[PDB]
Amino acid sequence: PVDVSVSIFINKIYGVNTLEQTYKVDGYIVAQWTGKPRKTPGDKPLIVENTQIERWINNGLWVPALEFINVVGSPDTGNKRLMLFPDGRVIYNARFLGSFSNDMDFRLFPFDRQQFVLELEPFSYNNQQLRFSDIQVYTENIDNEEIDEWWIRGKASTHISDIRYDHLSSVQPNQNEFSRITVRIDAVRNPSYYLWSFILPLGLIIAASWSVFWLESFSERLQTSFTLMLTVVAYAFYTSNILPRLPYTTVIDQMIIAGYGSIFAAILLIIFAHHRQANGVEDDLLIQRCRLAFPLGFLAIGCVLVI
Amino acid sequence: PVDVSVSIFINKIYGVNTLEQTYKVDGYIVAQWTGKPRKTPGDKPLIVENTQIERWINNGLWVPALEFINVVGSPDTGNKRLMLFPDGRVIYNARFLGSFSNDMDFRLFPFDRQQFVLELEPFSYNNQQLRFSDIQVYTENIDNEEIDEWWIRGKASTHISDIRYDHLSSVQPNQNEFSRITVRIDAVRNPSYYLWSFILPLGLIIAASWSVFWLESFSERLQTSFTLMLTVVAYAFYTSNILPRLPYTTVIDQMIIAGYGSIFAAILLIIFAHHRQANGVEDDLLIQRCRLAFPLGFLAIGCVLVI
Amino acid sequence: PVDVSVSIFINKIYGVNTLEQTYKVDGYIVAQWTGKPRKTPGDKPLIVENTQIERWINNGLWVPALEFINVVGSPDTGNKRLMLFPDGRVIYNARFLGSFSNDMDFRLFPFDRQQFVLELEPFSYNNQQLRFSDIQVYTENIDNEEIDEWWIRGKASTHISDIRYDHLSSVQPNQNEFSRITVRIDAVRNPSYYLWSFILPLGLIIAASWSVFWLESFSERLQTSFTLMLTVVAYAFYTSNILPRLPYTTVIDQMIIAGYGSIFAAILLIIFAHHRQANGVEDDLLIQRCRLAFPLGFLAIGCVLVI
Amino acid sequence: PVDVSVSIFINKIYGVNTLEQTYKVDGYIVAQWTGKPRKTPGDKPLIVENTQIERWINNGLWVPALEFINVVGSPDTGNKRLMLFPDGRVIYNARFLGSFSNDMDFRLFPFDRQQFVLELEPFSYNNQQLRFSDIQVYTENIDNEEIDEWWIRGKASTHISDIRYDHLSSVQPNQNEFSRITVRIDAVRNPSYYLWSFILPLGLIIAASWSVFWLESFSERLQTSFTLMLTVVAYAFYTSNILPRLPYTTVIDQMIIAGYGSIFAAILLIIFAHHRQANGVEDDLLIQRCRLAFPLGFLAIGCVLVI
Amino acid sequence: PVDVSVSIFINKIYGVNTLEQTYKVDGYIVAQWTGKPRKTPGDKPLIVENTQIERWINNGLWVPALEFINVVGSPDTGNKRLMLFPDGRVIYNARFLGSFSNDMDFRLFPFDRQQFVLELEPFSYNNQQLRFSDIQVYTENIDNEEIDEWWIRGKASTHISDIRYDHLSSVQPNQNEFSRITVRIDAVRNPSYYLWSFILPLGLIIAASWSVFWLESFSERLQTSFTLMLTVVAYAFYTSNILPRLPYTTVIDQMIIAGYGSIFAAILLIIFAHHRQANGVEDDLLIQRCRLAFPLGFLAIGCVLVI
Repeated sequence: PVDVSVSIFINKIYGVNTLEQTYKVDGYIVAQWTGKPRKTPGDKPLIVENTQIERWINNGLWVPALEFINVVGSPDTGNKRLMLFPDGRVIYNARFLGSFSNDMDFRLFPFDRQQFVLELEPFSYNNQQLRFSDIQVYTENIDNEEIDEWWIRGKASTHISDIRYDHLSSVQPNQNEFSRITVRIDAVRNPSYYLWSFILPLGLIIAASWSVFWLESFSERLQTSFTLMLTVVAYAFYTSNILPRLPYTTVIDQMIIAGYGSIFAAILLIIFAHHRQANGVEDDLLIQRCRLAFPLGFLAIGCVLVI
Repeated sequence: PVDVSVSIFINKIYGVNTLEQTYKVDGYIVAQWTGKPRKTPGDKPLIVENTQIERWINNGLWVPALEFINVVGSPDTGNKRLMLFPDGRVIYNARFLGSFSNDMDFRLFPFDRQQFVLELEPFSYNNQQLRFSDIQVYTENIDNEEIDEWWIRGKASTHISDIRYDHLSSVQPNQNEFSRITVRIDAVRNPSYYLWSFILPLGLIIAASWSVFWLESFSERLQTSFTLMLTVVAYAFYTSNILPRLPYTTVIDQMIIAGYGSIFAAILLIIFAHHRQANGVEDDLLIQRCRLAFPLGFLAIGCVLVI
Repeated sequence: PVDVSVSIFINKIYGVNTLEQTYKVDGYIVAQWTGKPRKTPGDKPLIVENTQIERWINNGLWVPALEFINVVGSPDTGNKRLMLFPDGRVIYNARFLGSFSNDMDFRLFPFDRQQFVLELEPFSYNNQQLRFSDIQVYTENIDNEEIDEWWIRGKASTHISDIRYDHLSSVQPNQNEFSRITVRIDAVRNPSYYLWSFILPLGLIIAASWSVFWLESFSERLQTSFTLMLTVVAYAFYTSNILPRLPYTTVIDQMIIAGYGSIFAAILLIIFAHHRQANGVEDDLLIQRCRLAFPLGFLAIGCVLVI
Repeated sequence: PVDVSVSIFINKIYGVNTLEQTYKVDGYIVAQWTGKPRKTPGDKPLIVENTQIERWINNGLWVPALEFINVVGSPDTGNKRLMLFPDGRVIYNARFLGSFSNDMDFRLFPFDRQQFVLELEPFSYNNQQLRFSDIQVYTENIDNEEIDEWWIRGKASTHISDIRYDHLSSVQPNQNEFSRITVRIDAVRNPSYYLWSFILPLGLIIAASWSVFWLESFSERLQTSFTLMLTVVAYAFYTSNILPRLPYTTVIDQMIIAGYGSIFAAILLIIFAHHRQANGVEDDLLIQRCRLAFPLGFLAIGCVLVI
Repeated sequence: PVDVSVSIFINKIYGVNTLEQTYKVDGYIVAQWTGKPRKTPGDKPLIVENTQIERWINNGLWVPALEFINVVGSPDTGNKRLMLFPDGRVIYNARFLGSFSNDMDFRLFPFDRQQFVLELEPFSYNNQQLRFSDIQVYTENIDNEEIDEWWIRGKASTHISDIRYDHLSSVQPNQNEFSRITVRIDAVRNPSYYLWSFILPLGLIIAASWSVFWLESFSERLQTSFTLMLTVVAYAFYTSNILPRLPYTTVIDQMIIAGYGSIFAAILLIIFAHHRQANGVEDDLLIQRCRLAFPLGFLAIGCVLVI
C-alpha cells in the first residue's frame, strides 16, 4: 500500500439550511504521498497547473481520485495543482466547494446543537491508506459571534476509519476495505432571534387569551375569542418556513398547539359556565359571577404545560 | 449476445417532492461482463480512472452506455473507473446522482404509500442481455422513522424485462427489443405532522362553527360566522403549498369543503329560522327553544354520516 | 439534396407551466439518410457511441446539426449514437430533453385547451430536405382520467414546411429555404380542481354578501360587510400565482371583480336607503326594513350577464 | 483594419423581469468579412459545423471573439457555423441566447415605456471595424397586443459607436478604441392588468373610507375604520412583488400612502370632532348628526391632487 | 520572483443580496508581466484567443492561475486573451463575472454603510509578487442615486498584502506566504423605501393604539386592541423577507417589539383601570364623565416611549 497524508483547510462554512439539513463548505485539500524518484527541470520542484495534469496522467503518473461521501451532487472544484519533487514525493493540492449533508435533531429547536461532517475517501483504490488527517480552521464564525446564526465551538475532530463495501464482491470479496477520513465541527445555534419573534408574541397572545373573562356580555366574549383565533392562525404560517415537516413537536409548535388549546378550552369553559344557569342572567354559574379570582385561576393551567 | 451482471448500491434517497412527484437518488453502479483475454502490466488487474477511459474506448474497447429511463434531465455522474482483468472480464464502476420521477396516488394523502423506481437500460444494443440485478440498499430503515418523512419498508424488488420499441422499426424486425432492469423500493409516509397542523386545528374550527347557534343576538350571529369564514379561508391557502393540483379531493381538502358548507349552511339554518313568522319586527321566539336538534344537532348527523 | 427521414419518440411531457407558457419534453430523435457505401468490420452495422462520433466527424463523415426552434435555452442532450451500415445509409439516434415554449390563450381559463408544439429544423444546410416525419407517442398521460392536469386527445399531428430567412441574404437570395418539421399534440386541461377551490368558495361568498339585507341595525350593517370585503381580497392573492399578468379577464378574475362590485353596491344601496340628497325620504321600508322582497330582488343583478 | 458587417436576427424576447430589470433574448448572429482566397474541395462554399471550427482555428484561421457587453453571466451559445468561400470572404453564423440587462424608469409605473438594448463588441481587436449593422426582427408586434405584457413599437434602431477604454492604457495610446453595435427596441407595457387589480379595488376602498362618517354610534366607528386599516395592509403586500424597491413612489405606492393617510385623517377628525365643545359647558353633538354636507365635504380632500 | 502588475476594470455591481450578504460583480482583469524575448510572426504583438491559450501552455509558456478568495462557487469566466510581445512582456486579459461575499453589519439597518470587497491571489506560486494594483471603476455615482438602492461614493481603495498559510507546511515551511490584492468599494444604502413602507404605517399604527382610551364601552374596548394585534402581526411577516436571522434588533424590529409592547401595556392598563371598581362587571360611566381629568395618566405614560 501507499501512504497519503491529507490536510484540509476550511475557508468558510456558509449557506446552512435546515429544511434539507445541508450546508455549503469551501476550502482546500492537500494530499501528499511518496512515489519513485524522477528528474525534473533544473533541480527545483515542478508545479503543474489545472489542465497540465491530464498530460501527466496520460504518461503514467499515479494520482488518486479522492471523493467526498456525504455530498449533494458533485463539488465545484476550482483550480488544481501538482508539485512533483525530485526526491520522489508528490503533493496534489486542489480547491473544493460543495453542499454537504448531515443529520439534524430538532427535538429542542431554538437551543440547538449540530455538527458539520466532511467524509473524504478514495474512490477506486482499497490499498492506499490515508495516514494522518490534519485540519486547519480559518473560519470567521468563531470570532464574530454576534452577526452569525451558528457559533462554532472547539476546533475540530478527525478520525481515520475503514469502511466495508459488500456491493464490491465482484472484485475478490476479501479486498474491499476503504479507508475514510471523517471530520466533525460542532456548532451551536444562536437562539436570540426566535426569542423576540416566536416566543414573546405567542406568549403574549396566550396570556391575553384568558383575559376575555373580564367582560359583561358573552355575545361580545365569543367574538373576542374568535378574534384571537385569527392571531393564533396567523402565527402558524410564520413558522412554516423555519424547520422541516418534523413528526416530533418542537418548542414553537408546542406553543402553537397550546395557543389553539387554550382558546378552545376558553370556549368550552365559557359555554358550560353559562349553559347550566339558574337565573337567566349573562354572568352567573360560579365562574362568571365573581370575576375576581376565577379569571386568574385558569391562568395557572397553561403554566403546567409551560412547566 | 454478451452477459452483463449489474449491482446497484443506493446511498441516500433524499429530496422527495410531491409537487412534481420526483425524488433524488445517489449511489453506485457496478456492471461486469466478460470479453477477450489480454496482457496487463505485471499480472494485477489494471484500474483506469475518470479521463483515462476515453483513451481505451478510442483503441477499441467495448463499454456500453447504460442509461436511466425515468430520469428528469440527465444524471450528474461523479467519478468512474474500469477494472480490466487479465483473464478477460471487465468491471465498469461509476457513481450516479439523478433526479428520478415516478407516479404517485394521493387519493388518501397523509397515510400515503409510494414506491421509488429506478430503471436501467442499454442505450444502443439489443443483443446485450443483463443477467441479474443485485441491489445493495443500506439507506436507514428503523432509525429513519423519527426524522425522515418517509419510511423504507422491506428490502427491495428487482425485475428484468424486455421492452419492445416501435420507433426503431427502421432496423430489422427482431432487433428492436432492449432488456431493462427495474428496481422498486416501497415507502410509507409518516403522517404524524399533518395530524396537529391540518386536522387538529381544522377539526376544532369545524366543531366551533355551530356554537353560534348557542347565542341570543342575531345582530352578531352573522359576524361570529363571518369570522370563522375568514379562518377557514386562512387555512385554505396553507394547504395549497403541500399538494399538487389534483382533481380528486384528499383527506385534508375535504375538511376544507366541509368548512364552508358547515359554516354556510349555518346562515341558511339561521336566516330561515329567524323569519319563520309573519308578524313582529324583533327575532323569532318559538325557535329559540328547539335549537338543540334542528340547527346544531344536525351537524352531529353530518359527522356520524360521512365518517 | 439529401433525404432525411426523422422519427421522434415522445417519452413524457411534464413540467408544464402557464406563468411562462413552457413545457418540458423528453424523447428520442432518429434521423436516417443515405450516403456512399463503405467497408465496415465484418459485415455488420457499425455502432458508434457518445464520444466516438466527434472522431468520425473529423475524418470527413457528414452529420447534420438538427436544432429545435421553439426551445428556451439549448436542450440537454443525453446519449448519442451513429449506426453506419455497409450498404451506405446512416442512422443518427440521440436522446433529447428540453423546455419548449408555445403560445397559450386563457380567455376561458379553467376549461382550457392548448397544443404542445415541437419544431425541428436543420441549422446549417438549406439543401437537405426532411422527407417524412413520424411521431411515436406512447405517452403516460393519455391513459390519464384524474391523475395529471392535462389530458391528451389524439397525441400526434405532423407537418413538413419550408421557411424563408431574410437575415441569410448574405448568400444568394435563392439559397435560404430551410425545411422544417412541426409536431402538434393537443391537450385539454382538467378543470376539476378549480371548481372546489375558486368557483365554490367565491360562489358562496357572492351569495353570502347580499344576505346582510336581513338586518335592522344599520349601526352594524356596515361592519358586517367590511368583514366580507376582507374575504374577497383574500382570494385575490390566491389567484395571482395560477395565471400570468393577462390583460383580458379570466373567469376567476371576473368572479373577483363581481365580488368587489357586489359588496360595493351593497354598501351604496344600504347608504342610499338610509339618508342622502338623491332620495330625501328618511328610513322608508326599502331594502333594509323588508325581509322578503328586496333581499331576494337583487338576485338578478348578478344573474343578468352571460358567460 | 478589416471590415465586419454584422447581421442580427431576433427570434424572441421573453422572460422580462421588472424586479431585476432583465430580459432574455434568443436570436442569431451573422458576421461576415473578407480575407485571403483559398482552394476549397470542389468549387462550392465549405461549411464547418460546431466542433470542426476549433480545428480550423488551430491551423491559422482568423475568427474574432464577438462578445455582448450588457449581459448577465455568459450567454448560452447553441450551434455554430462557418462558411468559407473560395473567393475569400468568410461568414461566421451562430445562435445566441442571453439574459440582457438595461436600465428602467418606473416613475410612472403601469404606463411604462422601457426599451431593450443589445450591445455587441469585439473582445480582443481594436482595429477590426464593424462597418454595417442590419437587424432582422420578426417578433410578434400587432398580435402581441392581447397576450403578452409588452408591445413592440418600431422594432429596430441601430448605431455604431466607439468606446475609449482606459483600463487598457498599458498598450500604445491609439490602440484602445473599440467599435460597437448597439440595438434598441422600443417596448410599451400593457397596463390593462393593473387597472382592475390595484386601482379599482384600492380606489373603492379609498371611497369607502369616509363612509364611516354616515354613522352615529362612535363606539363602533373606530372598528369600522380599523377593518379598513387591515384591508389597506392586505393590499400593501400584494404590491411588494411587482416593483424593485424603488426610492421614488409610483402610482400604486401613492395610492397605498393615500389609503393610510385618508383613514388616519378619518380617525383624527373623528376624535377631535367627538369631544369638540359647543361653548365650554356641553359637548357639541350636532356636527356628526348633519350627514348631508359633512360626509361629502371630505370627498374633495383627496381630489385636490393632480398627478 | 516574477513581478505582475494587475489592472481591474469594474463594469457593474448588481444582484446585491442582504439575506445572505452577496453581490455579483462583472468586469475585466489585465495582468501583465515580463518574461523572455521571442520571435513573433511579423514584428507585431501576437494575440491569442480563448481556446488557443491551452496550446501555448502545452509548449512551455508560463501563465499563472489567479483566483478570487471571497467568491461563492467559481466565477463564470467569459473570454480570455494573451498578447505576447516580442520584447518579452506578456499581457493576460480576461473577463470575469462572479458572486462574491462580504460581511455586513445591520445594527442600523436602513442607514447602512456596507462595502464591497474583491480579493485576487495566486493559487500556486509564492514567489510571484504582484507589484501595483490599479482599478478602473465607472459604476455610476451621481446619476444612479435615484434608481438603484446602493449609492457608490468615492474611489476604490486597493492594498497589496501578504498572507501566511499554515496548512502549507508540506512544502518547506518557510515558503508559504502568498501575496494578495484587496479592493474595497464604499457603498451606502438609499433608505427612501423603508420610510414610507415600514416606519410611516407602523408609526401610525403605534400612535393609533393609545386612542382606544377615548371610548365609553369597555365591552368593546377589548376588541379594538385585538384588531390592532392583527395589523401588527401583518407587519411582522412583511419584514421577515428583507433581513436575515439577526440576533441584534434593527430599527424595524424594534418598532415591531414596541408595537407589541404598546398594545400589551394598553391592555394591562385598561384592565386594571376597570378592576379599580373592585370588580370586572357592571361597567359604569365614571371614567367617561371625567375623561378630561383622570385618564390623562394613561396617555401620559404612552408618550414616554417617544422620550
